[PDB]
Amino acid sequence: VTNQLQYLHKVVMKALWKHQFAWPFRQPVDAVKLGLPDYHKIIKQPMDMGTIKRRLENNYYWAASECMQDFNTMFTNCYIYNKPTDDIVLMAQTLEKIFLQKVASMPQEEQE
Amino acid sequence: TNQLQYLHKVVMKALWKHQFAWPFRQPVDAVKLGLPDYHKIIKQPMDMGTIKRRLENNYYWAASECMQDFNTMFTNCYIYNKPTDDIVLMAQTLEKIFLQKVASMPQ
Ligand SMILES: CC(=O)N1c2ccccc2CC[C@@H]1C
Ligand SMILES: CC(=O)N1c2ccccc2CC[C@@H]1C
Repeated sequence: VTNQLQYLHKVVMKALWKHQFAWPFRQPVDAVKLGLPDYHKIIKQPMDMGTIKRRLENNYYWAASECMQDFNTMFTNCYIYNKPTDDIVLMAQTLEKIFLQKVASMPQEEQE
Repeated sequence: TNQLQYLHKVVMKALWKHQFAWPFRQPVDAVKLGLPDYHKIIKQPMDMGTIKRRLENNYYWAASECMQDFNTMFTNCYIYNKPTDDIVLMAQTLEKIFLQKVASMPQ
């Protein structure tokens, strides 16, 4: 438990989890359900806000930057795999802007 | 602001001198690269040279605005290029550093 991780849980995750574009991101991409047999050939580290939220709730992370990298991986996976014109990309872009806006006000020094 | 000074002198300086940074220091030249669909796909081009100039001319009102530009630069890369292109790996490496440095930005 640190100040920055607390910020990431109470402010960042909170804002993103409840967002109207969040639903595709709340649980891992299900390649069988979506009919996407190449998903795991292209994305090697899948990530989603369910996993991140669980990690925050279970004090999995040692540094804020580790949680931040998971958010970033989640978004990057989306941009890499999907077509440029897919709606999911716009949804990801919207959530990521909120992520960055919030991260701009995160406590600067990690103190346990 | 203090934050924009940090993005200029600590964050951008670190990214700029990185060994994977050269493709990102100026706008994508679609003519020179022979990529006639680049601008049909990427509608908001961005690069660190534009960001640096914006930091130097007091263009940004807040740190958040400048962070969005970095993000757009990286997202453009992921969206346009093939998943297996080296440039994607290069962007990912630089993006990690960006976020690492951003976490220590003055509040
Ligand atoms: C989050 C994501 O990238 N996807 C996703 C995840 C859940 C629901 C729909 C979609 C659209 C396709 C794509 C594989
Ligand atoms: C930065 C970037 O995305 N590109 C770029 C920019 C400069 C030099 C090479 C490359 C590889 C293709 C791609 C269009």
